[PDB]
Amino acid sequence: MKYMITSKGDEKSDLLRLNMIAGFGEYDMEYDDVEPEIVISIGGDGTFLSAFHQYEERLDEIAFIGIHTGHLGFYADWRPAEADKLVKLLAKGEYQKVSYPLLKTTVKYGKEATYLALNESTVKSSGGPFVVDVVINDIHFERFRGDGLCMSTPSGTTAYNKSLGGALMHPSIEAMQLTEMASINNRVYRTIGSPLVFPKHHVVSLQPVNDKDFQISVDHLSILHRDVQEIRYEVSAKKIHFARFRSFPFWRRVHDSFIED
Amino acid sequence: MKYMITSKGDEKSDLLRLNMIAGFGEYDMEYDDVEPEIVISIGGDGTFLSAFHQYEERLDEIAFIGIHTGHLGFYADWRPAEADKLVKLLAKGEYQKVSYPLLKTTVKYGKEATYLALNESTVKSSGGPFVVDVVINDIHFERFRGDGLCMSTPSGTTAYNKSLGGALMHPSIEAMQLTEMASINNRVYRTIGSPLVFPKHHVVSLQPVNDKDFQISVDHLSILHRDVQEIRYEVSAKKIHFARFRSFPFWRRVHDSFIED
Amino acid sequence: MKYMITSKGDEKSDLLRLNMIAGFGEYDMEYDDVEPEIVISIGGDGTFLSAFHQYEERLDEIAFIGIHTGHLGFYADWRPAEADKLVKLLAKGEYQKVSYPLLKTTVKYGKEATYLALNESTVKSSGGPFVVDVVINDIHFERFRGDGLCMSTPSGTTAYNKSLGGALMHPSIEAMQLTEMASINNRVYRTIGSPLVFPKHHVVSLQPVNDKDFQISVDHLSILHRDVQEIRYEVSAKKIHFARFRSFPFWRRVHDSFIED
Amino acid sequence: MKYMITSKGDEKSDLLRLNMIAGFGEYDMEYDDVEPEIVISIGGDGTFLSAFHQYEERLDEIAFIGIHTGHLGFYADWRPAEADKLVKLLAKGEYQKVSYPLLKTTVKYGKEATYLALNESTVKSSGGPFVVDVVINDIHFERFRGDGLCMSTPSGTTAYNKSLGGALMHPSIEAMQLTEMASINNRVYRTIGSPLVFPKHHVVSLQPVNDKDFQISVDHLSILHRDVQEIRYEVSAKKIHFARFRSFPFWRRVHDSFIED
Ligand SMILES: C#CCCCN(CC#Cc1nc2c(N)ncnc2n1[C@@H]1O[C@H](CNC(=O)NCC)[C@@H](O)[C@H]1O)C[C@H]1O[C@@H](n2cnc3c(N)ncnc32)[C@H](O)[C@@H]1O
Ligand SMILES: C#CCCCN(CC#Cc1nc2c(N)ncnc2n1[C@@H]1O[C@H](CNC(=O)NCC)[C@@H](O)[C@H]1O)C[C@H]1O[C@@H](n2cnc3c(N)ncnc32)[C@H](O)[C@@H]1O
Ligand SMILES: C#CCCCN(CC#Cc1nc2c(N)ncnc2n1[C@@H]1O[C@H](CNC(=O)NCC)[C@@H](O)[C@H]1O)C[C@H]1O[C@@H](n2cnc3c(N)ncnc32)[C@H](O)[C@@H]1O
Ligand SMILES: C#CCCCN(CC#Cc1nc2c(N)ncnc2n1[C@@H]1O[C@H](CNC(=O)NCC)[C@@H](O)[C@H]1O)C[C@H]1O[C@@H](n2cnc3c(N)ncnc32)[C@H](O)[C@@H]1O
Repeated sequence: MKYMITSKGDEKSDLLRLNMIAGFGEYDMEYDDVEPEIVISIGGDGTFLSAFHQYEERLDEIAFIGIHTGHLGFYADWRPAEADKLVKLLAKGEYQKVSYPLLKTTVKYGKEATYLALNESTVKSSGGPFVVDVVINDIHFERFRGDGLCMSTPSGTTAYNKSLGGALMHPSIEAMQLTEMASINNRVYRTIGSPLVFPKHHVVSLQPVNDKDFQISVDHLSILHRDVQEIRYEVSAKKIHFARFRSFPFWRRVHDSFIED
Repeated sequence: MKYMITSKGDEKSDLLRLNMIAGFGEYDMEYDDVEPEIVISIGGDGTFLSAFHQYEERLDEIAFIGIHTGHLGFYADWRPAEADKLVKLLAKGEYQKVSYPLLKTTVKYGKEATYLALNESTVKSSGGPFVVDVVINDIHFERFRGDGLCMSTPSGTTAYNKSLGGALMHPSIEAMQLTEMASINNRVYRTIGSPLVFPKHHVVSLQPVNDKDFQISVDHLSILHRDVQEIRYEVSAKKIHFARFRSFPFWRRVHDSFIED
Repeated sequence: MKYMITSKGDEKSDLLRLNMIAGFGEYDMEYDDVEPEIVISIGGDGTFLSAFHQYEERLDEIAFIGIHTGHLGFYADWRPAEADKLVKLLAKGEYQKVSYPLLKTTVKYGKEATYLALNESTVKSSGGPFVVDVVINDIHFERFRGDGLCMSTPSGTTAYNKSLGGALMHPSIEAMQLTEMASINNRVYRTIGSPLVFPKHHVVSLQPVNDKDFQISVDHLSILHRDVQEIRYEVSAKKIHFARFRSFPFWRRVHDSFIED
Repeated sequence: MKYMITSKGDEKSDLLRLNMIAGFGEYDMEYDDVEPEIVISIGGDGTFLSAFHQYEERLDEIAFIGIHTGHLGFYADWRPAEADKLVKLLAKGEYQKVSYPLLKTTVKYGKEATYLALNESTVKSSGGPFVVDVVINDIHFERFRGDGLCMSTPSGTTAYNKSLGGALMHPSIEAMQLTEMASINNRVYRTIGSPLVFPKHHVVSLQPVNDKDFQISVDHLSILHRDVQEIRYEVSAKKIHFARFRSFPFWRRVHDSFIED
């Protein structure tokens, strides 16, 4: 019943938001942006990402929906001309919910900060060279030296992960995927090169070697952390829920976005 | 109780086999290569692969063990000097079993042949250009034109898959991964490029466009199929079982094989 | 004055050929397919490649021209609607000539065969594993184990070379470029991975390690060589000459073929 | 006759410098760090890079020599134990000189700054997304959106260029090579992907689309430029000269650094 709508803030998106609010006024639907059950995002994937983070403390109580006013988004995958048909079906309800895994990032100091990502979490150096020891379930795997690392959710595999050579994986797979950014590899320095796909309950830990200052990005929020002792990655126990009103399979979403629509 | 041992057939491996048979003679163990419960492979990964295919019709009744007489194998991951300690622990039994997913390939004609793979199944043209339509769960995904395609199990991701840019994935993930071989991409021709990771119950189907003759390889068995109507890939319902006597984690096996041992 | 025209042999291309012959009949131009000075290819890049090889023994006496009846070719880069304007300017003559480097392949036995390539020369195994020692100017560089190797001219860098990760290089650079096909890289096996760009007068030599039978392709002619002692690559001293009637820069040809036309 | 020596500043390198100065005292050699003819760098490639930039205004009057106190450098390719044999041969002189191409970067504002690079020049965004139009000899080639671009000299192709997928090219080739950093490629955005190798006299120009602030790195000097109108790349007319006392071929240097020494 409760719902809210975020807008990219351009003219196209604000007006669509006002028309859907007016349309919702004709049903037993209450606009509440403090404890919504339905969160509608109008813009692009960036706008959907912002809506996710705005409500990340009530993920289990919310079903998300993305409307793309521009080109197709991987998250905002319904067209504005569908808005009225969307208002109807939401109002009635009785829709199915679809869940995607999320990535948990923990940053320890010398204290602890955790973040939830829908696309990916990346780490780079704050200026100096990036050198980190990569530990998988407490086993020292490799010493990474290069530009940085990117740890992706399944639904993020079509975003930054894709541009770094990562594999695309179906979002029903509870996993995370680590890809390299420009690693150095010579007689002295050696990384695996290949992307790595980790299952639930595996912990990947980055440990500093020299500099302890890192720029850490969660989705498109980039934050400089100082005095870093460890960055820990693992598939979250939390999941994001999408209201789904029709079949739009992931691989078809992939075909439409990258091959031809 | 029943068991058998395959050997690479060189002097090192035959002698180790004879010594383990002699060692087994000192326990309630019967050498039976028709209905073994324990299959021991002595050689390299190729030798383990051959042992897998020799007994693929009794996978649920067999626990496999690989001994590497040469360099570390991903499947033959115990050292010859461990043979006597291996005979002991097998004899007693009471070991844990570890299962890895397998890949099912179906080839249809104008009749049907199916194959089980532990590493991967690849398709190439019998001489002409390789052009196939790639259909994912009955959705036309792309038209692939190039050298060929490779579909990998999780434990195969460190084999051919790795050399083609595929991601490495932990074998506890019930999935298969498709990688391209030298795809052409220009104004007229368009593939996804990225590896694709499919979950259980997804069906990837290759459909010929012009030539219907393909060289299909399952592990390192390469067979020319004529008059091909479809090649269908999916995670098998069958699994391979390994007798495990100690912890040797996959990511540590990966580190030892590729980073440094 | 002397000239000839090859055709892809479909209806579109044969008719264009007949109309250009008729058009040439109106000038001091003689159709001679034994000692042409102007060779016109009507079809696609494959048709231009065949025309190149048909006359590779008179490369210094011939200027080539490609007309693409289908999509833009990198070699057949003029449109059929330009045919009449082409006949005119050829007839008069006084056009500029443009030269592209070529690749020389030498195959030695236990005797010698040499081949000239306009796109590339590739080597693969005749069935077994491909293992070759790579020697650069008599220095042992690496042992390559994998699917095969591809050695490209500059103008071939947009063809097979491109699909294997090679760099695109401007054809005014007298060089050749070696790219890997699916090399194995682990503790035991080590290749450079990166494409290699060699200047004029450098000799790259492939030397067999075990099997001496290789499938060698020059452009799209694939030939099984038995009892191979060495394959030697070097930039040819010979060059292919194009009649050029207007500016169509390589990088613009690249943009039109791969980015958008 | 005039010469100077730079040191990494650790104990190993300072002492080697003092011993070579003492050794030079026994010949007609004058220590002059204002107008040297011979510049000796003792440290690693970073130390050689700093020596290059210290004297980039007298490149035509200087022959450089690199001594590596740590692992082999691509520029500092002589061993400390060779120092005394080095002092001798320098003193006499009569050595051959070897020249490598350099990269010229021009940055225009709304004024002009130029820089010379021995390894590469890279461009990234000052925080926002990196979006630049890539113009080759005044032809609009592509719109690049992603992490950044890297433009490499031939001798830089084994440095950052290598980690980004670039080809390795022999330094006798007067060229520069452009590689992408994590480009986005989907229905809306399209780059060539492949590295590009440009000959002498080609001009690659980056032109801003939205944000005009870029972090530009020349070798390992990273500088934030504001109010940028254009970045222009081209092979320099200037060259760096190495004193060479024996054969150490580039491809052997490549083998030693990456394959095995
Ligand atoms: C800048 C800016 C404003 C947009 C912020 N943006 C929103 C998004 C998204 C998003 N999620 C997915 C997805 N799950 N599946 C497929 N498409 C997806 N997209 C698409 O990415 C584009 C927007 N991103 C950029 O232009 N990035 C700068 C190169 C649009 O086409 C979206 O539809 C943040 C995300 O940027 C991704 N990103 C960052 N650097 C990247 C790079 N070098 N290459 C590719 N992606 C990169 C990263 O993952 C991050 O979370
Ligand atoms: C030839 C020959 C004789 C050996 C047959 N061989 C056995 C195996 C294996 C195997 N399984 C795995 C694994 N799960 N994890 C990591 N290592 C693994 N290996 C290792 O591969 C090497 C042997 N293969 C080759 O030399 N291939 C020719 C280039 C050895 O080091 C093994 O320890 C078959 C397998 O070959 C793989 N293969 C084929 N073409 C490849 C290529 N171009 N690059 C890389 N691998 C390739 C493919 O996957 C196939 O099933
Ligand atoms: C099959 C068939 C019939 C065509 C024969 N064909 C002619 C050509 C050409 C050619 N030269 C260039 C060039 N200099 N610049 C850019 N485009 C170019 N093309 C284009 O390639 C396409 C035709 N090739 C294929 O379809 N190959 C099978 C995948 C067409 O679009 C041409 O316009 C031979 C050439 O095939 C190339 N080839 C082979 N295997 C490849 C692969 N896996 N990926 C990419 N290219 C491959 C190789 O280099 C060879 O010489
Ligand atoms: C940091 C730091 C201090 C060193 C500064 N350093 C000096 C150099 C060099 C150099 N020139 C060459 C060459 N022509 N041929 C082959 N080896 C070469 N190296 C080697 O690079 C290593 C040092 N660089 C780094 O560790 N970079 C951070 C990842 C050492 O092994 C050198 O022997 C600057 C150069 O860094 C290169 N660089 C930057 N980011 C890179 C990346 N992500 N991957 C690979 N290289 C990168 C870039 O090109 C720049 O000019």
